[PDB]
Amino acid sequence: HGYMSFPIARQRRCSMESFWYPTNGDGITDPMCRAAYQYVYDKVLDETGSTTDAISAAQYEFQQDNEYAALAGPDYWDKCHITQQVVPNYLCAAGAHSWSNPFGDKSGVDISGSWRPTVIPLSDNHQVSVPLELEFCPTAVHEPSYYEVYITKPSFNVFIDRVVWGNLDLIYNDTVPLDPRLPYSICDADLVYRFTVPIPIRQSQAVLYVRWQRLDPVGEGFYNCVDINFDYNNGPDDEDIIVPDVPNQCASTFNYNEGVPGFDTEEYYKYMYESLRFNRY
Ligand SMILES: *[C@@H]1O[C@H](CO)[C@@H](O[C@@H]2O[C@H](CO)[C@@H](O[C@@H]3O[C@H](CO)[C@@H](O)[C@H](O)[C@@H]3O)[C@H](O)[C@H]2NC(C)=O)[C@H](O)[C@H]1NC(C)=O
Ligand SMILES: [Zn+2]
Repeated sequence: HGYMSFPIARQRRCSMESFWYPTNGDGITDPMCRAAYQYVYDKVLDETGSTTDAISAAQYEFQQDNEYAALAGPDYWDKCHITQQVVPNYLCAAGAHSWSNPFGDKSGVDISGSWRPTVIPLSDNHQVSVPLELEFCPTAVHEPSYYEVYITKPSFNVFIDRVVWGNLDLIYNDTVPLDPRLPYSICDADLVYRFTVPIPIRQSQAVLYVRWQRLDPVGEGFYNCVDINFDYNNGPDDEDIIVPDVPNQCASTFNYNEGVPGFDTEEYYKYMYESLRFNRY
């Protein structure tokens, strides 16, 4: 059992919110965490007609942040078994989408939208990959086990696409060492699974799908979605920097040509809404 602590798992970020009270989820500040709570709450309220069940199902989704799990059985290594029978859908819920069944309903966490990412700064804009030391926060030491990390394909759109096996690429597969936590770790466990993964860079928000799979007959696996984005450096690209190899003039602090219409002036914004008139109905 456990969850991704660095970058933080989507469901772990939600479980740090005040979801216990008020019971309708209005104490949850993050709009996507609040929508995930309210999705399961409204789903269960509409099927059973019981508010107590709606509250319990929605709370369970965030209380079980360390149990986003699925049982694969002895053939946990069989890719088609995982993709078609164990976690065929609702990947960020580890396939759990039924409140009265084992693992409940965590499908609110799998909805699309403006999930808040961990923003990773780039050291250099030509970096193809960023070696990032991932931290998995185990609430129990389960060995033998291994970790797989997937990343969404380059054109994945977090606002509208579901994370599915068809839009995920495997970037890491290894046994990871159980190590001491580094300073300022948000993991509440005493030891952690820390591992250096080369994360492919993206210009838009991506999702890492981390799978912690036990190698045993029961085959319990833990699956978490991790929202990430990349902060590019501003200015000209390093390869386009021509340096000079060889009267007193100064620029002022005056707002040059203030009042003249142009880019980012109110005229430009008003013009844009007229240019987008065919986009409104
Ligand atoms: C990540 O790496 C692990 C470790 O190499 C991969 O697990 C291994 O996967 C292979 C192929 O699915 C398994 O082989 C199969 O074993 C069964 C039983 O012995 C045999 O009947 C098959 O013919 C085949 O040889 C292998 O057992 C398994 N290893 C362990 C320790 O579980 C895993 O597939 C990799 N993940 C991805 C996404 O590729
Ligand atoms: Zn466990």
